[PDB]
Amino acid sequence: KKARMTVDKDYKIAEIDKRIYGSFVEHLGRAVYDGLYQPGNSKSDEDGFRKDVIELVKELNVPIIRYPGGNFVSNYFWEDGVGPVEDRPRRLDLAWKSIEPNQVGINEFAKWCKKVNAEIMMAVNLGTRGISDACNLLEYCNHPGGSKYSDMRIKHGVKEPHNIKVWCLGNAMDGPWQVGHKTMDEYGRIAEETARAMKMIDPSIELVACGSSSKDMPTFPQWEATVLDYAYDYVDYISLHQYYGNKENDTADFLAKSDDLDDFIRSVIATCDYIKAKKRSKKDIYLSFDEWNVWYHSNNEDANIMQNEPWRIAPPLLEDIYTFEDALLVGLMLITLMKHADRIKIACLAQLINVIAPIVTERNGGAAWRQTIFYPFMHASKYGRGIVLQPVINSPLHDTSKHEDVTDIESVAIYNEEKEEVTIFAVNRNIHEDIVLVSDVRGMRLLEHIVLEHQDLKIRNSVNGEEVYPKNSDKFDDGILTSMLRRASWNVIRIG
Ligand SMILES: OC[C@@H]1O[C@@H](OC[C@@H]2O[C@@H](OC[C@@H]3O[C@@H](O)[C@H](O)[C@H]3O)[C@H](O)[C@H]2O)[C@H](O)[C@H]1O
Repeated sequence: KKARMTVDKDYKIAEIDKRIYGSFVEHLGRAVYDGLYQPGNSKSDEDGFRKDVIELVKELNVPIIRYPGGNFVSNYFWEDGVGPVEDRPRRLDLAWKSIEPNQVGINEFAKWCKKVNAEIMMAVNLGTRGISDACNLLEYCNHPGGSKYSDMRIKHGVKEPHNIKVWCLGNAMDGPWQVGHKTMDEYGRIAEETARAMKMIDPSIELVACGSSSKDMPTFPQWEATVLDYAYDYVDYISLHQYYGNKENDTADFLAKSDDLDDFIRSVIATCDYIKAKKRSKKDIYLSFDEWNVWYHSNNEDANIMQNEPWRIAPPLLEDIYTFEDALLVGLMLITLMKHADRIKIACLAQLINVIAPIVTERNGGAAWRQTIFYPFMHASKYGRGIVLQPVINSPLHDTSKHEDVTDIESVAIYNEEKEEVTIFAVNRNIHEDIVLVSDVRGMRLLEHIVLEHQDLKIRNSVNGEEVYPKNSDKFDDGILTSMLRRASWNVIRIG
């Protein structure tokens, strides 16, 4: 019935790095082609970019976008995506059994990111390619001019260097499904040397070393330890990847999975700190959660699409249609990410844009349309800028089918100190059972209370609305905030 929480401005965890509200676009399915890039379309600008899509990305407010992978980077040759479009070859994408026409590549994606006010986080091919190729791409992108690959960019129509600040040293390569699969020692060495060479070309860049594909890989977290043991002095981030699903059809247990995310994050931090002690380094490795989302709906349909039907262009792959309960977990995941903002400095919702996405365009050749998961992200990105406060908390507990002592309330307050605002993000994962949250602001004028709810957890959005959308409702005295929170909803409580 009742949950108490205490909000204290003297109680920081960390300043939020806006890059934790990043996303990710892979050359996968309809993410690029028949997605963000649709040449002949009425809704497109002169570059072929869908203008309505651009507005929806700006609406989400995404500071950084991971590109171009993902699976697909592990056998990608970046040269195929630059220069005169007529001379760009069509390539086999082994990752997703598709034909990559290479009409969009780096230069094209760079000006798309400009239009959505985002910076590129570039992944390099360390599956089938190595050090010198990563050096070539970095020179192409970051060096002003007067050398082979920098002049090549100038010739291709981009005078100013892209100045890509964050680079991914390959994609997760511990999986037996990925081309250019490496052992932890093999990748550790190639990551170390690639990183060493890259920072000689541009010392200002930041580098991400790949973690495990998932925490369920037997080589987790030893991988993380081994890779960092090699590359510590030359990398800045280790990456984490996590997806959740509700195939079991257990909403209670499904919403408890943010606790597993918390444990996952802590395990990686512990691994980082262990290697830190081994190195006697004063530097902390930070966490780049460059792949996170709900993903399970389109599993069977994807298995159909291949084989079926191989080597198509832009097949409708990974097209999850998100339910309301999915939006709740995404909200819970964002809360968890925010709790660890001291170590997590970059995070990417996978993905942006048709592929397991908050933004969907129909199919040959629009509309566009927000999924349920769009809004918890939008709220987090918009009101989650500032300083994370320690969530001292006492919430009723509940057991689920596969979890014990799961908190009914999951909450964080962030204090924006240059705007004099405090924003409380709260989720209740029960779902059964409305509860009143007594927030003792010890600082510390109610402003609004935004809510995200439905009576039907399985309800979805489509091209015709929009059954999940932020209702601006509800529902102060002295230094105390009391908040009735509906049984399962995403809550954004704002004080001035
Ligand atoms: O974001 C899109 C792509 O996914 C990332 O890697 C993971 C891929 O997803 C997994 O497939 C899920 C299956 O369900 C589980 O039972 C089992 O682990 C899997 O067979 C695979 O592990 C990967 O293909 C990529 O980084 C990105 O391209």
